[PDB]
This record gives sequence, C-alpha cells and structure tokens, in this order.
Amino acid sequence: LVHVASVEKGRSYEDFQKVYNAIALKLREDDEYDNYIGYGPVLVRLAWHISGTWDKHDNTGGSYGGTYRFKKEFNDPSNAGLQNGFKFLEPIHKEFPWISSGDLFSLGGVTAVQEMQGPKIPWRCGRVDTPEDTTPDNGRLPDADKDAGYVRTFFQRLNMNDREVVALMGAHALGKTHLKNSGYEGGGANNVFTNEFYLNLLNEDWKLEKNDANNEQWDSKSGYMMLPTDYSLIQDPKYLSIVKEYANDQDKFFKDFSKAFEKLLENGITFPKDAPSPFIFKTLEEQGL
Ligand code: HEM
Ligand SMILES: N/N=c1\cc[nH]c2ccccc12
Repeated sequence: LVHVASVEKGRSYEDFQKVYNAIALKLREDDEYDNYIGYGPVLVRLAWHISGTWDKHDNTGGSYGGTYRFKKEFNDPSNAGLQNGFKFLEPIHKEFPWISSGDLFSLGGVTAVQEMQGPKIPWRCGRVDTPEDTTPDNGRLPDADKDAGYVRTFFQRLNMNDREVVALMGAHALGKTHLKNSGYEGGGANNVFTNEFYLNLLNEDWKLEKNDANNEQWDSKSGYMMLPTDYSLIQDPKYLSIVKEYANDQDKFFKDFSKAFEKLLENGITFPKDAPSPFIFKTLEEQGL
C-alpha cells in the first residue's frame, strides 16, 4: 500500500500561504471559542488525530486520504469534540476548494502551532482524498488511563521513539480537557505554545484524584491537570530524563517538536524525488498582517 504525494494541479508556495493566512485570520477573528481559548488547540488536536490512525505495518490510516471527512472516523468516540475544528475549517475549504482534505486538516495544525507562537513546522503538500472504504476503523487512537509502557508500545505503531513521544506530548500545554468529550475535566487552559507542560510536570504538587466521570487524573492546587498517560512521563526513568531536558531548554523542545510533528503529519506518504521542498509559512505577524 503506497500513497504518492500529488501536488494539487498548478499550485505552489504562494497558494498555500494564502490558505495558511485565511486560517490564521480566522483564528484571530473567532476568539471567543471555548471560553476565549480560541480554535488553535482543537486544530492541533485535529491534525494529530487524522494522522495518529496510521499503522506502519500496512500503511493504513494516516493523514493522506483525508478520511476524517467520513462518518465512521468523524464519529469515532476518540474524536469527540474535533467536530468543532472541522466546522472552523469548512469555510476555509469553501474559499479554497482546490486543496485536498488531508492537506487542509494538516495545514490547520501547522498554522495553529505557528500562530500560537510555537516553532516553525515545515509542511509538504500533495495528500490526495481517498474513498470512504479507505477509512480506518475506530480504536487506533490512544487511551488516556494507561501507563508508560502502554504509551511506549502505542507510539511504536506510529514509528515514534521516546524522544519523539515526549516532544509530541508537550502539545498538552495547549487547550484543555472537557468532561463531556473525553471524561477528563480540565484546568490550566492555555493558547500560547511553550514548554510549560514539562515545567508543570516537574514543579507542581500533584495529587491523584477521581473525577466526576469516575476516571483517575492528577490535579495540582494551581488548577493544572495531567492524564495518567501524561504523568507516566515522570514515572518512567527514560521519559523523565527527556522531560527534564525540555523543561530546561525551550529551543531544544521547539526544534524536536517541529521535527516530530512534521513526521507525524507525513507518516505514510511517499514523496517523489522531484516533489517540491517543504514549505515554511510566514506567520501573520511576519507578514505585517
Ligand atoms: C498518549 C497520547 C495522548 C493521549 C492519551 C491524549 C489524550 C487526550 C485527551 C483525553 C484530551 C482531552 C480531549 C477533550 O476532552 O477535549 C486531549 C487533548 C488534547 N490533545 Fe492529546 N493525547 C495524546 C497525545 C497528543 C498528541 C501527540 C498531540 C499533538 C501533538 C495532542 C494534542 C492535544 C491537544 C492540543 C489537546 C487540547 C484540545 C482542546 O483544547 O480542544 N495530544 N488529549
Ligand atoms: N493542565 N492540563 C492540560 C492543559 C491543557 N491541555 C491539556 C490537554 C491534555 C491534557 C492536559 C491538558
């Protein structure tokens, strides 16, 4: 099973920068969503969940086919709440109907990370919409109630190593949990991309509690929370070393996150040797917009 990148006909960097800009302008405009968090974090989670269905063993799933647009995937319990990000993107797609679904969903995550002052994430075009019968079954995205061994094994299926896993999880500085979506109730909401996930893990006084959905989570007196899978990064000695590294080196975290997140979004895709180089989009701020 091979998925070859195919550039949308006649398109180049400037076309995609226009889509980036439309997403970024709408992020700025629709600021009230989710108690003024805005749509940045849910777009990051959307890009990760359309990519995190990938299976390295048979190349099923992943971002290429844009299959989150189909009912089976759209209605995955693991994806509860991402419909908000889909609705955000719908007018963007209407404005730029030439772009594929997979390219739009992944570009949404890149735009959100950069506009929230995160690292630049190089991004490649060419994902191609595939038919409904290529939609992966539910159950490929990870459980939150598990431990470090579960996290490590889970991410092997996405071809991610310990360093990549710990860097990707730093996205849990963003947004919040919602009891109605996932059975975890949130605290510590944020919409600026920093390494504070790692600082909070190491510096907060955590207490294991049972929430109103009967699930366990780690709560701090400051109002932050950690999933059991988050907290497992300081229970496992190999993860703990990397958590300490990122807590003490913002630039290293940004660089490692950028690589891992681009990789995540490109897993499963074969890029022709003549394909364009990855694009690095300017932020609105860099453009004076
Ligand atoms: C073991 C791996 C992971 C688990 C178990 C997990 C689990 C969860 C859960 C339960 C939520 C709360 C959803 C809600 O209630 O709305 C959440 C939110 C979120 N996750 Fe993860 N996640 C994992 C990895 C990742 C990765 C790899 C990324 C991206 C690089 C990511 C990005 C996000 C973001 C940005 C949010 C906030 C969404 C919002 O505010 O609407 N997560 N995650
Ligand atoms: N303090 N806990 C979080 C804050 C923002 N986003 C998250 C996403 C997943 C798990 C925990 C958090």
